[PDB]
Amino acid sequence: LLDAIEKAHPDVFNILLQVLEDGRLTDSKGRTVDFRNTILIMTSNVGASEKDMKDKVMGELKRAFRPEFINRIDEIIVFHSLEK
Amino acid sequence: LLDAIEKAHPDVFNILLQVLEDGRLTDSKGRTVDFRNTILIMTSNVTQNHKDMKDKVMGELKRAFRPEFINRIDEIIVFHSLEK
Repeated sequence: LLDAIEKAHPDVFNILLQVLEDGRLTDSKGRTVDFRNTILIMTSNVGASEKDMKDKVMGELKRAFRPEFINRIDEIIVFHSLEK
Repeated sequence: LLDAIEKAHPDVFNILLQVLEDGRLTDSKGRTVDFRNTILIMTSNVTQNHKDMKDKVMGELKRAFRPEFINRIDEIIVFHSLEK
């Protein structure tokens, strides 16, 4: 569970993209750790402003960070606000 | 006790965000320290005149930093001017 990816230096996402496409990291020692059995989640409220909601949020995402990062993703999920 | 939070750069607040939300900080080396049992106080300076000033500085606060931060805090206390 990577909380609030929105607020991390846009450079820190590149490790994540290495992870998402293939499912592995390599630490300095060299042990290629295997992420391929791990349900992975990222929770960033970027459309905080506001089905058109999906459209605007996707726009703010495309602007938020690289298309390469977005392409490795299973389901972009836009949580809708709450009601009475 | 954090003093004069109006001056700190918001990244410090994005640090405290996890503290307020879940009561735990993890520093480098991975030591997870529990803020679960700490009373946390922040400062700032950002009849019904007191009420008007109250809503005024509430608005200035909402404009100050993100809403996801304000959701964490139990009380936003406004201190009325000292009277003679």
